[PDB]
Amino acid sequence: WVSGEEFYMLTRRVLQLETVLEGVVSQIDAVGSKLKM
Amino acid sequence: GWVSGEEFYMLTRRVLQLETVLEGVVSQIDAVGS
Amino acid sequence: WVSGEEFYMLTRRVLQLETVLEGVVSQIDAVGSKL
Repeated sequence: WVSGEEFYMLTRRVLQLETVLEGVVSQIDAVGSKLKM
Repeated sequence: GWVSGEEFYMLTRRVLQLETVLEGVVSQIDAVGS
Repeated sequence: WVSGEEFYMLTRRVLQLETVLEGVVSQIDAVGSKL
């Protein structure tokens, strides 16, 4: 009962979310360090 | 193959919640900078 | 069309984003608690 249109859409979305989250892990590691001052 | 549209619905929800939380953390981080 | 295995693979990718995310939340919440 599940089309390839929606499944593929969702996998693209998930992939974009992955790359965004790479950037964000970068920012949070940036912020955490240098949080000693 | 095994589809289970209800299952896909659950995953969609999960993705929406995850996007929401993500929005939230981008927020809290961006603010945290001094 | 259909999935089976493909759906599993996607769910594992989402599960991994969820976990990374939760790590980030722990972190930013700790820093937030350091005020």
